[PDB]
Amino acid sequence: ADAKTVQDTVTQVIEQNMNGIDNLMYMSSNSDSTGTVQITLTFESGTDADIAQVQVQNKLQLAMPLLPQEVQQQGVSVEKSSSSFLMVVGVINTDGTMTQ
Amino acid sequence: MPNFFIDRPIFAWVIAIIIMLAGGLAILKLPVAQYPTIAPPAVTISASYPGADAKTVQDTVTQVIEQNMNGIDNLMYMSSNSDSTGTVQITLTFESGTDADIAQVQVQNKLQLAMPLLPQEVQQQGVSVEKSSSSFLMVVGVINTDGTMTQEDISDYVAANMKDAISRTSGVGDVQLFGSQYAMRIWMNPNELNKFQLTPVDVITAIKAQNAQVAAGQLGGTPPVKGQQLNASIIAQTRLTSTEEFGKILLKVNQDGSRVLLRDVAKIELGGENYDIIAEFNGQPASGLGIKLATGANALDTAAAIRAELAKMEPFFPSGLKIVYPYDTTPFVKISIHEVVKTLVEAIILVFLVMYLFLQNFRATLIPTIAVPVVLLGTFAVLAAFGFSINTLTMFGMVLAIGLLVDDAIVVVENVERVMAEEGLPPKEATRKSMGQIQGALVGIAMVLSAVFVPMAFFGGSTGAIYRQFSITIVSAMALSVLVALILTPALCATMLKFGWFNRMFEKSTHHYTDSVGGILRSTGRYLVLYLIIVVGMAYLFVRLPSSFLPDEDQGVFMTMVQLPAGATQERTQKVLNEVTHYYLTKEKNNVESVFAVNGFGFAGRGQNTGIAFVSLKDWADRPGEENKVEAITMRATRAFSQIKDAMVFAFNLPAIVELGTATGFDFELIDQAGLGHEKLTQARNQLLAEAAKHPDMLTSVRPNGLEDTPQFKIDIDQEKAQALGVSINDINTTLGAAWGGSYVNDFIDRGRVKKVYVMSEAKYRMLPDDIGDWYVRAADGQMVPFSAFSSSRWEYGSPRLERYNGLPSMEILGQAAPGKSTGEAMELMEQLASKLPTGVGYDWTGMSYQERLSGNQAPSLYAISLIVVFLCLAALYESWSIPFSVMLVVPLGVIGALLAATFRGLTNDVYFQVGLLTTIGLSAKNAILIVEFAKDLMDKEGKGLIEATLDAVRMRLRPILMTSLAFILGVMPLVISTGAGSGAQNAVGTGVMGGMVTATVLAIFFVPVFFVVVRRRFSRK
Amino acid sequence: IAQVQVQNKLQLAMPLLPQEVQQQGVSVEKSSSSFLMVVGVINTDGTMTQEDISDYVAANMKDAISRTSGVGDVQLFGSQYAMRIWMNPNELNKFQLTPVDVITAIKAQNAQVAAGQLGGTPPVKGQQLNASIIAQTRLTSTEEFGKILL
Amino acid sequence: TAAAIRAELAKMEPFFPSGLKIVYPYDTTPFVKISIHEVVKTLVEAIILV
Amino acid sequence: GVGYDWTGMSYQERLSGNQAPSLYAISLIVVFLCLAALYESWSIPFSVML
Repeated sequence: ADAKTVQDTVTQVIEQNMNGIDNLMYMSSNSDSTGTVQITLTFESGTDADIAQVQVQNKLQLAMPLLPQEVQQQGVSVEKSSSSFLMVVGVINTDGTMTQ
Repeated sequence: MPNFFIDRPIFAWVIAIIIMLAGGLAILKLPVAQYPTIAPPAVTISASYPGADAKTVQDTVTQVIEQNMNGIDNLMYMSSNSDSTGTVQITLTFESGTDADIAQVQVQNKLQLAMPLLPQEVQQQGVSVEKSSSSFLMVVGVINTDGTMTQEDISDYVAANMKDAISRTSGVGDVQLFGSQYAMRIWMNPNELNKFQLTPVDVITAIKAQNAQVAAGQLGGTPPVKGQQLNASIIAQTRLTSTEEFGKILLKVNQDGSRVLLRDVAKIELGGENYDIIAEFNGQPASGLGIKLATGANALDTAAAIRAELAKMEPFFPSGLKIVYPYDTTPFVKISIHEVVKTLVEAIILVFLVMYLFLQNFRATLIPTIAVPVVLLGTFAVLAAFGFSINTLTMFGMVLAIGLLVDDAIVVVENVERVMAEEGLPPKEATRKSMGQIQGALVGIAMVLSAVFVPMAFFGGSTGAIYRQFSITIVSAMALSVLVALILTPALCATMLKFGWFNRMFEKSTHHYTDSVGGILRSTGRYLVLYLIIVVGMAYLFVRLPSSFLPDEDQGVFMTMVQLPAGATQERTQKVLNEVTHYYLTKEKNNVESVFAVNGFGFAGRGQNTGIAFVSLKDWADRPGEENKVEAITMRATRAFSQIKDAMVFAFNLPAIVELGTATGFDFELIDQAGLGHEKLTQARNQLLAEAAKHPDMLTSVRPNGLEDTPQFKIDIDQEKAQALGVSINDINTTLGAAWGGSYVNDFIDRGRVKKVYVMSEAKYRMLPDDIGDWYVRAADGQMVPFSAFSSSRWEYGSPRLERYNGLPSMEILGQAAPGKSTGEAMELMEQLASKLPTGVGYDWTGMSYQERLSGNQAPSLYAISLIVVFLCLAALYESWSIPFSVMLVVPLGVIGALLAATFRGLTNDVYFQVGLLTTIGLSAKNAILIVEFAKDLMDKEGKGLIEATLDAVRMRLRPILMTSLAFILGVMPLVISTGAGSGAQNAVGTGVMGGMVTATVLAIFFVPVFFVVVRRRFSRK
Repeated sequence: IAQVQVQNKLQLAMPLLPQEVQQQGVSVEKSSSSFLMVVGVINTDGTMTQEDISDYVAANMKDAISRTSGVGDVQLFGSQYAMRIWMNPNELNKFQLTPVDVITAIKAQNAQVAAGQLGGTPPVKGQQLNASIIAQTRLTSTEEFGKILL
Repeated sequence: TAAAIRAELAKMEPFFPSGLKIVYPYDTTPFVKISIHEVVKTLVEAIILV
Repeated sequence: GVGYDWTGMSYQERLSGNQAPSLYAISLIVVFLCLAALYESWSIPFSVML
């Protein structure tokens, strides 16, 4: 999917449907130019994340049927999210027995 | 405690300020809704199978999804509909405290594993689970005023430019849409079609290819070639966005170069997604949008906030469309709450005026005007601290207890003006003696009053969540008042304490009464009977009185329910809605504000032959006559209407608890427990139904709440025949279906938005059975074949709305008590009548009926425990295994008079009365305490007379009563008793308290010292 | 929640399962491993079989026990009935048919089509008379499955 | 939970065919009842002795 | 038409600000009220709050 022809095609539909979720502070999304979408919901400090994830997941299941059959084929993942990696365990090869 | 606090004075002020400052801080949190949450959590799964029919929708979908509703926690029961509009709706009801968010997840999750087994056409339509809750904040309307726009046009604008607008505001926890939004309509024409040798399948096949959305790649991106330099996205085919891009779809290319387009085979307009609800407002096309509340947000603010947002978009409403408001639960919630607060600040003015007229001292009448507005302000914080909200229930909740928190300010500042008076000390010194006679006696009424209120918080499901509302507010208001009456009220009496038209009249009148008691009392056994006559009067009074839930109050709106007979159509339903629309705007131009009429939805299922019209009225101030209220307009209307053709049209007022259980009747499910058919069960239902009238002793209206079988047209594809022609089952079916039921091909992008594309035969090629004529499907040899070639159709009966309770198919029937008999005894007869029914048929009870069944009647069972804890509590206040019984004999005094508003007014034994009942039992036990205490005290302390003390107490206790007990009545009598504006519930509290408080005081002044002297004497006598 | 999470990750995999593995219905559960209890069903009359008594149970008593709050899992001790088409390969060869033909057959003659509706919606001019059209219907008898046309 | 299981079962007995009856082979629940009541008796009677 | 807002670190810092006025007042009112009780005198808190 192109890029507008995905934001309005999927990202609208999700956002349209994230009305009335206890302790919503703010959401922010971005459609792509490869076909990717990332809606993010942020909740009141305090507020219970596992419930937050739940209502989110609940409100989504309503957009979901309206999503392109090819998106539904992918996933639409819904999990509690951070933003910054806590670590980056890397891995190299000492004696070129292994390419990148 | 109080003694070592009337010394420490400004400390008591601090406490008082916190309570005020926190109680007031909470007034400023606190959600405000008409009612709090009181129905069990329900989760409705519901879906569409375009152009289905009850059976097909059922055995293809409903059974399937229900076969899958397993391993879900706290499910109370599971009911489901499958009607001939291609619509299935399943409602899982859950236990009282089930978190609605986990319930909905679990369902949804279990549903999402059923999905692969649902027919393809449904998977796409999309099954959807949400949490059902029929409590709407308001239903805005969007009407076009000039005649530019249609339903669908207006629908589209609303769902396009203004929906999310609201959906993103304060509070609004849900937005629904009273219309479609557009859909690329594509209305085939079997004639401009059998010509080019095309079927709808070919039409379907094209739209799919020429309106898809293909992926290509970029250039490089993924592993590129040694040092590329350009990288950018390829944009292959991507969706049509015009009616003309659609029309232009290439359908056929036949030798000679013939350009057969979609335009050439069908109209290609733009229209509604769905076409069987015709919602118009005051005659004009309409397409509103209904908003539900939130989860802790003011019905007031997130309403006053909706009207703001609606103002911002109001410039940009092009042409002549205006927003209209045919439903708001706000003008109600507001005046209902602007009162109460008034009732409260008035009952204030009272305890000041029954404080002059008895005490003269202005500094006196000024202490409870600091005590009550504190306990009030303060119990608010306790409310907000327990999740509780400001609402119709929790409101009268306090009002109904204003008499108890008054009678804690008067009572305290009494003794310091009785004691401080007669051979008395200065203020500080006298307050110390006042709280020693009342000190222990109050921290006993507290326990005694904890019971008789707590045991109310423990009731059933639905009601009993309401009861809790009442229970907690009161036990909070109550305990928090005693807490001022030991901390602040005394410390306020000292440092503040030191009548022209009464003065001497009471001086002798105390004495006239003081004698009346002692008079005839030499017999004593005089009024031990007459008590027994008043105890049994009450018992006869009780059993007699009608039971009920909530005063069916005139709200803003009400509605007429129109239902045409069997095969009646939309249009034919409209004309019946037009008379209604008219009659209201005409024979009622003075009360009716608007008639919002929906042609399509109805009570007990949809169809072109059912309607509903919502009439919202002019503001109550404009509706002055009591014949301009609603239990009046309906009655006139109901009958006024009973003169139409095939058309049942009646009007009714919606109950006060909109999202709750109707009537005081039953909800009976008739269940099918062997392979016994629909047909086989329909009989059984009739059997029982018949057997139900042959008992007019246990009411009428024992009606099935369903739909009766109707005729249907059955097209039977002969297989053998299809084989010999080049004609393939799928090609046959699809054509039929697509033409007549219409199919959802795929999606397209109109003006930046995804919207559906439907493909369905033009209206005029799909009206009559003789219209199949025109539909041809091409054989795989090459030639257009006629349906008569390979079908053969016949009429037959069938359900258009199939039902099921808890898995097995069902038929729900409901009916009312019996003008005479009790809700419970009705059920029993009905069950008994079930017993006689054919083998393989059962019965279950649901909703309110189930809601009673499992919650039983706990009143007696529960108030055993209250009573037993009142004796147990009281026997400690007094140091006695016996004396308490002199107080409990006051329970009945209140009950009569309270009940005796079976006479003076015609009312019911309802919730707003029963708590009113408890408040009365409240002060009656609290007078019985201080009197039995005062008696005992200066008879154990000053060793006074077995009977002499009884007089030098009922004397010393008289005035307080007369003061507060007056203040109460002359403040419970304003618009509370005789009203008109959100009245009902108001009248309801009043009458139980009003009279019954009469008989509570104007009858305990004699009886309690009777009670006290009759006891003692019998315990240690011989 | 533990269950909630498992299923969220599940559903990303679902579109990737075999169609047949979906068709059976994957299942997610949260229950003790050991049996809380076993309910047995007999026929004293000796009148019903192993194959009948199992089916009674499944079609008739299972679904509710399953839905009973706190019943994490239910095991059926036998199987529910099913239309059973015990193909014969000699025959199929005689008349020159693969099990494919037989399936293709059963899919077309054992269906539940939504036809449409006579009363329309978007109706015309002025129409009285409205009722639904009823097309094919799932067979309900070993007998009808038999009369299928190969 | 068993409480409910046998109660649901109750609700579907009056409709069984011919002579089809419930039998209750392996069931762990009862022991647990009998078990705690045994430890209640020898908690009551143990008060009697004291 | 064109408007603005804050997020992440910002929106939290913004809302850390605006709250402080309140935090001191409501903080002091408790301290001042705590004295008018600790010394059962309305007078000496005005003298400490100075």
